Amino acid sequence: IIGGEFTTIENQPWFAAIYRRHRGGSVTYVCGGSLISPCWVISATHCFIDYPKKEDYIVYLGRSRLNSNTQGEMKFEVENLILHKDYSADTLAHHNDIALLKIRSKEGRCAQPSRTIQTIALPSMYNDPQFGTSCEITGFGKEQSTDYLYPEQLKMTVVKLISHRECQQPHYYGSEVTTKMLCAADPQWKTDSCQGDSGGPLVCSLQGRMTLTGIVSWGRGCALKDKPGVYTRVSHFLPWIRSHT
Ligand SMILES: *C(=O)c1ccc(NC(=N)N)cc1
Repeated sequence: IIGGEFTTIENQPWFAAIYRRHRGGSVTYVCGGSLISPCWVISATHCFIDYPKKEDYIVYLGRSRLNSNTQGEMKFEVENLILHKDYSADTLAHHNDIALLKIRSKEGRCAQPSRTIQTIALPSMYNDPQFGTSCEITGFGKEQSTDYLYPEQLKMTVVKLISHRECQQPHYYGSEVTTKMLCAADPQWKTDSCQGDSGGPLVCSLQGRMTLTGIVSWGRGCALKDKPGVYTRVSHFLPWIRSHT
């Protein structure tokens, strides 16, 4: 997250921290995700595509810090890693950038809700807020494009939804953005998602309910003028989510 503020898991209790075990046993942070039911985390296929083996991954719920345990956190194996078979990626745009992780603890349990572990509602089909709506994004990604390190503390920021029309413009992304993507950005381009935030949630309030409108997916750089963050338009993937859960 470029700009924004530090937070704890109490303020995004559906947020999933997904890590990969390297051959040799070392564990590095991969991507965010969102708990959509006790046994299901939703994330981005791009996060997993190079290392598609479910056994290499660890999912935490209730976790506020990158490399330190949060009190109350729960640790899961991935019992099913479902990538989108229509996934495609060019130099920038990621298409069908959506992934499902069925989670299972060593004791064979799904998430148990708590002050720090809750599910997020999916949108109603094709039901998205209007352009200019303020939404939140959460993650452990870079605080600056030039950073090497990821922050140790979870971050959140607010971005505003951009129309398909505005996002299609020349000096934006042209035809790189489709109706199955949502663009969001700051009016001053001062806050954004960045490397390590992908897979993570874009949450909007829809008819007074906190809703997973988006999945952090792609962008040209981070917090660049005329280069908004691009999100998987969750409301356009309900049949795929339904058929895989
Ligand atoms: C994901 O890791 C990801 C998503 C989006 C960006 N870029 C922007 N939001 N501009 C970088 C990395």
